[PDB]
Amino acid sequence: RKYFVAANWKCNGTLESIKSLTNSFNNLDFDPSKLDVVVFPVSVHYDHTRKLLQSKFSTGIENVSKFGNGSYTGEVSAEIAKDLNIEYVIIGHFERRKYFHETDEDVREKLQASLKNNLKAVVCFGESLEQRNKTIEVITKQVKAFVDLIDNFDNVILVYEPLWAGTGKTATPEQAQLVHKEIRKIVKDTCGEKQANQIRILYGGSVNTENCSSLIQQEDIDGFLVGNASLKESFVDIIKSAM
Amino acid sequence: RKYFVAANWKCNGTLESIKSLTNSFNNLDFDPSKLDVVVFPVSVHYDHTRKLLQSKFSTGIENVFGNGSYTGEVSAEIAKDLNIEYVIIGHFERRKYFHETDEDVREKLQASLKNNLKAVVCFGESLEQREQNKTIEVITKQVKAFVDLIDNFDNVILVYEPLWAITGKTATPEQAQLVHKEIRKIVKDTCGEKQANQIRILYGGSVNTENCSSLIQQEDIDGFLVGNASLKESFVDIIKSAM
Ligand code: NA
Ligand code: NA
Repeated sequence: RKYFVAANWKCNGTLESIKSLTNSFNNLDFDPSKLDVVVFPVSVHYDHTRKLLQSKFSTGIENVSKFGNGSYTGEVSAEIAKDLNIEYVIIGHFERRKYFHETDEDVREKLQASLKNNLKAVVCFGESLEQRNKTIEVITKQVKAFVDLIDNFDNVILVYEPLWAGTGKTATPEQAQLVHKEIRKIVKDTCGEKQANQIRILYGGSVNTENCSSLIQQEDIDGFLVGNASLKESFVDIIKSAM
Repeated sequence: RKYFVAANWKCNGTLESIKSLTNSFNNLDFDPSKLDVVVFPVSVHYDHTRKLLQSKFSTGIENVFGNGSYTGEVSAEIAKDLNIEYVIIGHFERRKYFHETDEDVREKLQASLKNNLKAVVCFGESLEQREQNKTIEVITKQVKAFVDLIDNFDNVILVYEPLWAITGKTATPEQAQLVHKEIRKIVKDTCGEKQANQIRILYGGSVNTENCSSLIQQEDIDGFLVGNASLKESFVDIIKSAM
């Protein structure tokens, strides 16, 4: 199973900061055929980001439209992503679910549009503080909402976002692992044992240079969707933890 | 004040098609100091489209929270950083498909004007609302949600979108003219006479080569936000109508 370290820059950065950050990223020697390394910048920063990054770094977009091409203002369709050579998209990130009101129905439709247009999909999900001893219940409902559409278990990457860890609570690798194995059990029951063992499951909580080793060494944790720490040059040490 | 023919490509285009399309656009010999022409590509096509278009063409993005943890969004700060001139706010598709309110429209313009972005702000009533004689009611509520934020009345552009004629019904140039005058009346009452004669009110309904002449020559119609007709080389004829 190939490891998958993803940087989600969210709504952050300038031309100068990307030039500085991508140059620091470039300096790390790693084998792209042994380790997947993906950076997700802002839509309007994509062209700039793709130019500055070396080809060992994969790239993608932080969202994709639930519709196709046509009269859908302010949206990026999966066709346009495929035409521009965009390899990855993120779908169902907690901030889109929370602020922009993306439902499990929208995540499914976004996944269908991505896979039909030969895009790889980083699919996010996870439970709140109040919900955590209902964790398995919630994650089962979220995974099953899209999981049957997965046509290739190398091109779809699951992300566990513990929303229970802007609350004050801190998640341990042990708590991550327990959920991770249950996510893989959900894939086993729905899509089969062979396909549950193919798929990458990322940890999309608070990841930094100190906790990534203890996390990535866990059995069912296959990489990260890293937020704030990926805006630092020290993001290379999080990539190093998966080498 | 100057005419203002804008191209809203919505969620359409490819690298090659835009390459062919922007070459037709550059082929038109016009005076940018006399007439503003703006192109609103998809966020990931912006860098591509800008570099293909000559300086006489202005450019913007179709949609605009500050910098932070807002996955899949483009803030006004980032838009400023990339020297993006215009943004579209409150287009009916965003109001419809993504539940954008009069509060979001107000907050986006406040953010846009704070970062020296120019804004093409859209509004309009449905068939149900026009049936109940609420055309001026609905426009007044939508306009008065944002019009007090307008500093320079060159740098904010109003777009009347007749949602009722987007349905089966077909808006005549005389019906569009009656509404455009009331919008200017609203602006004059709230902002002043000199401000109402500065501001542009664009017809954001169905515009093509068949009807552009009859709409453009109406007294209070100051240009267009053009949809599918702006995806063709014949868009130059729609620009010619405003010259
Ligand atoms: Na592992
Ligand atoms: Na006129």
